[PDB]
Amino acid sequence: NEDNARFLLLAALIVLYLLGGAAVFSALELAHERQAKQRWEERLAQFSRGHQLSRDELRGFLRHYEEATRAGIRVDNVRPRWDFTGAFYFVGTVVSTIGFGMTTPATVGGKIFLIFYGLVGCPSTILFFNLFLERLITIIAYIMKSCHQAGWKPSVYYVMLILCTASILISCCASAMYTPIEGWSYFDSLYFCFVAFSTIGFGDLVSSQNAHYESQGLYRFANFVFILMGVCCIYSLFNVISILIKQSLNWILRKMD
Amino acid sequence: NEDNARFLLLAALIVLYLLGGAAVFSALELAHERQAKQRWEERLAQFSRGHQLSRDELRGFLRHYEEATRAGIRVDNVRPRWDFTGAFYFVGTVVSTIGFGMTTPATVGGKIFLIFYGLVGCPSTILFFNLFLERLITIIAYIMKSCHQAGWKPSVYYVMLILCTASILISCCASAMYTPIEGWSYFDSLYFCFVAFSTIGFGDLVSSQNAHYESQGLYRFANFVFILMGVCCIYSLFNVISILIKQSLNWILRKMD
Ligand SMILES: CCCCC/C=C\C/C=C\CCCCCCCC(=O)O
Ligand SMILES: CCCCC/C=C\C/C=C\CCCCCCCC(=O)O
Ligand SMILES: CCCCCCCCCCCC
Ligand SMILES: CCCCCCCCCCCC
Ligand SMILES: CCCCCCCCCC
Ligand SMILES: CCCCCCCCCC
Ligand SMILES: CCCCCCCCCC
Ligand SMILES: CCCCCCCCCC
Ligand SMILES: CCCCCCCC
Ligand SMILES: CCCCCCCC
Ligand SMILES: CCCCCCCC
Ligand SMILES: CCCCCCCC
Ligand SMILES: CCCCCCCC
Ligand SMILES: CCCCCCCC
Ligand SMILES: CCCCCCCC
Ligand SMILES: CCCCCCCC
Ligand SMILES: CCCCCC
Ligand SMILES: CCCCCC
Ligand SMILES: [K+]
Ligand SMILES: [K+]
Ligand SMILES: [K+]
Ligand SMILES: [K+]
Repeated sequence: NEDNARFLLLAALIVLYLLGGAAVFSALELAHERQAKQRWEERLAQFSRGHQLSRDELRGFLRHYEEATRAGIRVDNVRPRWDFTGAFYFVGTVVSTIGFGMTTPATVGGKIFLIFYGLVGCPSTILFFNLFLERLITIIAYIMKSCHQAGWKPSVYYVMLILCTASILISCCASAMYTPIEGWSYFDSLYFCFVAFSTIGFGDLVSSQNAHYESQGLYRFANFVFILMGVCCIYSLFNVISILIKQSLNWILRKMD
Repeated sequence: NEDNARFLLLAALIVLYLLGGAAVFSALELAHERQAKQRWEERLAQFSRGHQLSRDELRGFLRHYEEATRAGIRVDNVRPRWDFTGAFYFVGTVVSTIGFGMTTPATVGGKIFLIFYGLVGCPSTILFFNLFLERLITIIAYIMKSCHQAGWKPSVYYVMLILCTASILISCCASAMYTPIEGWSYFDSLYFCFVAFSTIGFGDLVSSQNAHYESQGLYRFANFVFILMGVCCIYSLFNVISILIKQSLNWILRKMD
């Protein structure tokens, strides 16, 4: 009966969390949204009036441009899709369950292969992350024992603090490279790092997509390394926080009578 | 030395997997990509000649349209963002790490809150999925014991088969709708189900945004239920497959001496 009670309590807490978050986000974003929509409508009206065009023609043109944009066409000089390097980027985003969406299959045959490829490849990456976490815990224990100088395993709190510090350092080091090379601010770089590392992958900000990219040989390698390390660290941090949340739920159940 | 060897072997296998997958995907998709680009170029040239507009003016108009699209505007009628139910959909996509990208924060203050909200909310959903898997295993053992009529826990193989059957049934039941209600083909519905359930979330196909949606009260509830069950089942299946892959890695290590 304890497991059922814990399950029900967690479900209720998540429901309340979702409701509160929805209210807060709506209150934060509604005015901005409405203002942006009004600005777009004014711009569209001005363009239509200036060049004496018709709305239906503009709707057809925009539908064609929407089709072209899913094909892959952009307005500022993007790198080609479905070359070997682009395919490598795509499969890397697939196996990590990031799913930026900048590149998607469009043919029958590439979607069946997409399904089978993901079905065979995502568990391997999950196992790799688990093995990385185990190795990191072992090396942390060994380092601590050597510094003090088996039974020297660190507690969960210290592992959480170390993972937080590592994540902060990795994010600030990746941002220190993203900000100059891209046209991004430091806060935007940190936001992109958080969105990519947590495997949410909104897709609004994607790096390394500007055709000629200066040196472009070391830059792609550095991007790959940074994303890999960040994803590993954030995965481990989330697992530790989940363990702590389970302990807190147990305490909440015990206190209530 | 066994753990290091297993880590190295898994890394090498994943690297080879990525290379082969990139080569296959590129060979599958390059011709379609080139044909789509040529079609878009021809359409743009025909519009330009049709109405004698200069290229730069069209580039500016398309940049404005991209900015508008980043705020939610589409050529078809779509539901509003951030009212109260769009926010609920957004937070649901956030906590499950799906990240469709149809709705993203655009203000300073909504991005800090996004970071903290995700940091506190993703581990809770991970814990919920783990508890669901434990409860499912327990109930499966109970049903098996009752049918035969503690030590009656099923093997990993049978759990994998049952999870596969449940995933297929849930996908087919969800695809029974989504097909007439949204103009989608059955194969497209199955592809969308796989992409959403695995928490990849490309965002090319997103369900339940067409402004007026007939009943629209029961339909949203059914969509919520279907996505929740599918994500749970696919998460459990991936964990079981990861366990099997680890066993296979141990076997190949033993064979290589
Ligand atoms: C040592 C290998 C271990 C296995 C790696 C596992 C998962 C892959 C992780 C992250 C994907 C990173 C995105 C690819 C970047 C390509 C670089 C570029 O072209 O810009
Ligand atoms: C009751 C158990 C609580 C646990 C829920 C946990 C995570 C939420 C997961 C998936 C929700 C996906 C978003 C679907 C919302 C659609 C609603 C609409 O169409 O408007
Ligand atoms: C620019 C590199 C793209 C091809 C990917 C392979 C090289 C980097 C990773 C190799 C690690 C062994
Ligand atoms: C139409 C759905 C409105 C948004 C909130 C719905 C909450 C109902 C599902 C969970 C109740 C336990
Ligand atoms: C230790 C690596 C971090 C330093 C890289 C800074 C790059 C700044 C110039 C783009
Ligand atoms: C122009 C600088 C871009 C390359 C960054 C070098 C980092 C490589 C070592 C990790
Ligand atoms: C649970 C089985 C019912 C789901 C399919 C309903 C079909 C809906 C479209 C008419
Ligand atoms: C018209 C279809 C509306 C959805 C019916 C399904 C509701 C029960 C699902 C459990
Ligand atoms: C007897 C407890 C039932 C729990 C139902 C939970 C629904 C998600
Ligand atoms: C196009 C050059 C990259 C080829 C990959 C090399 C892997 C060893
Ligand atoms: C010998 C232990 C290997 C751990 C290395 C971790 C690399 C970041
Ligand atoms: C084009 C230079 C490739 C740099 C990556 C090689 C690292 C082993
Ligand atoms: C000597 C142990 C192997 C470390 C190589 C790094 C693996 C990514
Ligand atoms: C628990 C009831 C919540 C109702 C949400 C608002 C309905 C429009
Ligand atoms: C003993 C109650 C378990 C509930 C499982 C519900 C699965 C939908
Ligand atoms: C508008 C009808 C609401 C449907 C939700 C049912 C509550 C369990
Ligand atoms: C936090 C309770 C919900 C209030 C907004 C509908
Ligand atoms: C799988 C070997 C490499 C394929 C050609 C780049
Ligand atoms: K995702
Ligand atoms: K995504
Ligand atoms: K994900
Ligand atoms: K996405």
